[PDB]
Amino acid sequence: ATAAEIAALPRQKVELVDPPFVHAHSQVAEGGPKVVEFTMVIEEKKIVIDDAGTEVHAMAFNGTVPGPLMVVHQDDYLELTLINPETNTLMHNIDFHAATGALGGGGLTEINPGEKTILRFKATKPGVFVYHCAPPGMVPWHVVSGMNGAIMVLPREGLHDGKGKALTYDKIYYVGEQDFYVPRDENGKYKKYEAPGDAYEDTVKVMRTLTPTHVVFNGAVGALTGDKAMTAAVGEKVLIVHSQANRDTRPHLIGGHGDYVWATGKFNTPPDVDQETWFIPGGAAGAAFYTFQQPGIYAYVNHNLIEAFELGAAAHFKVTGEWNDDLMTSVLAPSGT
Amino acid sequence: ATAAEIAALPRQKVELVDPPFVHAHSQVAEGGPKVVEFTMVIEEKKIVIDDAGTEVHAMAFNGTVPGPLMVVHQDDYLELTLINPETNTLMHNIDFHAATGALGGGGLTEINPGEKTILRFKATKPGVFVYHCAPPGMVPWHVVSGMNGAIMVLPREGLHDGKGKALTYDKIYYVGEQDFYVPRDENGKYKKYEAPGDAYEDTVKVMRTLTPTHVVFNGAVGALTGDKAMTAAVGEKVLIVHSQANRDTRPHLIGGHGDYVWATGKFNTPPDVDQETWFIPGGAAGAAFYTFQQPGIYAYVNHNLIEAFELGAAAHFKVTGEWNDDLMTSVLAPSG
Amino acid sequence: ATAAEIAALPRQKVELVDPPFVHAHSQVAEGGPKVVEFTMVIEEKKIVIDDAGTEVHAMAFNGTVPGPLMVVHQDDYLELTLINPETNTLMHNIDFHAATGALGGGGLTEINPGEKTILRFKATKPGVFVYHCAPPGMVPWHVVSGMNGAIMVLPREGLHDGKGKALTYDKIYYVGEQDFYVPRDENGKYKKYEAPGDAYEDTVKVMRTLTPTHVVFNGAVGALTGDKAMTAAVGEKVLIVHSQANRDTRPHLIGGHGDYVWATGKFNTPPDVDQETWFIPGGAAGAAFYTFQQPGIYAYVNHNLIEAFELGAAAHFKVTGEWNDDLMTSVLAPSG
Ligand SMILES: O=N[O-]
Ligand SMILES: [Cu+2]
Ligand SMILES: [Cu+2]
Ligand SMILES: [Cu+2]
Ligand SMILES: [Cu+]
Ligand SMILES: [Cu+]
Ligand SMILES: [Cu+]
Repeated sequence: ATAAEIAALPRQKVELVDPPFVHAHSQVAEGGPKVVEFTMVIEEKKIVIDDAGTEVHAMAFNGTVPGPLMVVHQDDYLELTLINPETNTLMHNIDFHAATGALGGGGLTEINPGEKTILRFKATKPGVFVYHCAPPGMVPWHVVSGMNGAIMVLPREGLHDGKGKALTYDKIYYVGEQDFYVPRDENGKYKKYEAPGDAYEDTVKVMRTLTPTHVVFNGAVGALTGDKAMTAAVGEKVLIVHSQANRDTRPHLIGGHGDYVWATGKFNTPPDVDQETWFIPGGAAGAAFYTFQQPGIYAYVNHNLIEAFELGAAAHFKVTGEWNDDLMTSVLAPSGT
Repeated sequence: ATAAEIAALPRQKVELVDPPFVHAHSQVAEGGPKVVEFTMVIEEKKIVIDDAGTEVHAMAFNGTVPGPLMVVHQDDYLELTLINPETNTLMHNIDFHAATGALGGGGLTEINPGEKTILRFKATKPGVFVYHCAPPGMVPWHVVSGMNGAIMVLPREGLHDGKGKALTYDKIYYVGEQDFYVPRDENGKYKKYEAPGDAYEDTVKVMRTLTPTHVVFNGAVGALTGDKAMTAAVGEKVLIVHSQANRDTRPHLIGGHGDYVWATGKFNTPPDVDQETWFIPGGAAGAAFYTFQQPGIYAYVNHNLIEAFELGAAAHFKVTGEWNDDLMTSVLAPSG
Repeated sequence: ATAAEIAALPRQKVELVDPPFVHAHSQVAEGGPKVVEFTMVIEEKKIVIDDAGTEVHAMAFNGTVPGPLMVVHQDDYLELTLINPETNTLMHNIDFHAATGALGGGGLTEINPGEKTILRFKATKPGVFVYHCAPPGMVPWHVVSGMNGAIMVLPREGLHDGKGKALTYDKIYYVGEQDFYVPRDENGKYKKYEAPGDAYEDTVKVMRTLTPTHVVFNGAVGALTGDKAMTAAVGEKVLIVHSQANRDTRPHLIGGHGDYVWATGKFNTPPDVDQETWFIPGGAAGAAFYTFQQPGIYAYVNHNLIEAFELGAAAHFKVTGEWNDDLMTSVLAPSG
């Protein structure tokens, strides 16, 4: 398309919502290509990542870890206004794995505190894709400080299974998984720091062990539990988008399955089916579609169970509806032999 | 099906066999849906896992690490009687990844020592699937103490390739891979404990390093080597089911291939073909189909070779038959 | 085929080239099956792997880490003359994951210093495959000393997508990724040794932590950058072959994609498409096909960004051509 033709396209401004929720969108594209406009302000902020009060100096797109999910359709243009407020201390940028050129956009979006930039790219390939900050020489430090999220580029005709049958979800959640590397003192207690820069050297030492201290969804241990548990109902079709910008994960819905899983995250690659546990390599997003069949509490985990239950990578679903004894029944409840 | 229809299905009791062997079954389903009944007794016991006398307080379905492979067909029911003898000291349960609801069955099967339970679930999806104990708040500890196994839910018409051609194995083995995290004292010597709970805190410390001290098949270093090597013959078709309930693995048959590999373990997902090394993520089972073409000793490994040859994740196959010089020949033997 | 049939086949001698370049070959097979002849001399040599002067005692096929890429076509025979010069100190061999029998050839190729051997195998399965040394009892040590490479067995009709459309590359590069385990002294300084055997005990200790000190392409931090940046132009189709003989990796072309990725490395397994980041398990090779659409510098990385940018797993592409503002444009350049 020419500059003139792109200029002639409809514009749509989107208001982002905080994960695990996803902004209003249509599964099947409404009309022809558009320039879909997003704005995000980067916040360097102290966050608490567990119930003990362990702090991280997060580097957060839109003030959240993960950054929010942006949704467009194939061959739309995503136009992001990225703002680095003067209250921040570091240069930041953005690399969209969905985009083509200039290191995903990073080469064109290097912004110092007090600066902004506007990047447009054509979303040529359908799928869920990681985005993350990547300042040359400081790349993993920004990413493992939480400066990453994902986008979804839906096919214009919405989702389909591997064999051309339409798949329409009732709801969608975005689970961003974060590996954190928090320095410890000689007693093994987590250290606190005044400014982000003060933590750098100690943090790099931990990073180099390739062993995170915390592995979390939505920025903290237990973030998606209690009144923040995800919800569904028997019969409800749910898409769960999962990303990990730095490190492998292996998602699993305890008590359920991934009926269709685009484990590579790319919609032109046919989904795996009937999955127990799927695999998303570091630097990617994936997506799983499931129709709930049983009510009750589910845990959604990274199925390295140490990572899930010791390090933090467990979320909950609360599911309403009628129990199905055909699918599962307690023939004899726990009772004396 | 209706209530009366479910109640009217035949019930069949099947006797289990210790891994890597698999109980007798038919690849193509015999008759209509059945309620297939299994019983397992949980054993808490000390096992030695290496050549240095290193002990683990194993928590073992049916007395083995891994627990045995249960085989049913799609749309059968699996009905397990799980027994926790009063001589045990921990509560246990079971989560079948093959099952739908109540955390895979874990929510319905929490049995204290001296208790038993019977769980039935419909095996709605074909594939190999992990099962494991998962007492809330102590999940990974039970799993990495060896309390895990797998099941196979065969398609009612048996296995097929990506094009619909039948794939019929002559034999099947179940390799359960176990990551262990054994505490050491400050001199590097592995510690021993009187009771399982005594090891809890020290073990969780090792677990949190995400670095197993041992990675083993069938519960110990060298368990599937030497006189306990698996066997085959040239021309024989072998299915190798492999599980890892907690941690990634990358199986490889040294000297062979995975001709067809359901790497995700699910039979409705078409198998990869001609595989050198396949990948099974922690929390899953996979299955590889191979026709042996050469005789001799094979090694079957997790192809992180440090895990295989330093930490214990190596098995052998002993294969009989005639050497095929077309496939491979020594044109010049090692010579000065 | 019979011995007589094989003896009648055309022979072709190949001259290997150092990675990431690949020796001259045809994508579509030229004529019927051939016996394709290769020779490699093993060099035990010191390599410097980072800008701190850190040394590894490399065990290098053809003097490089990784060893060179050998290219044949399906149902060709690969005939390798492998030489262990008297200047070396250890026994070596070679295991081809592409091969069938005798542990991939390792059982037939054990050569002491001063010995040579000739192995012929039939390349029956199309794909990219790891090869590596594997001396019994010292396997991971040789592999993590850099004694590994890969081969490509092309389909006789060259590459195709999942739907039979031809895929023809203009350029091919071979990236061998290496995990190294370098001992450190009490001050955290990397240790140096004056013979490979001297380093064994200390190196095994590091290996057992499963935590590499370095993860590198082509034997060193920054190897495939600057003078060794890989090159292309807008419109050019490039195949990137990537191997890792011991440890998982997750390749990613920063600024680009894998348009078609044989993530398992096997050409009869249909390629994934539009990949951001693909996954290659330890013990395997994979291949990605991409058509460049934008000029400029790309980084090609293992997308565990700590592994890429702290441990060394980062390469560059330098791509010439015209910028495409339709695909990407700076609407507002960084400004107050
Ligand atoms: O599927 N329970 O980890
Ligand atoms: Cu990236
Ligand atoms: Cu589980
Ligand atoms: Cu190998
Ligand atoms: Cu940043
Ligand atoms: Cu248990
Ligand atoms: Cu060697």
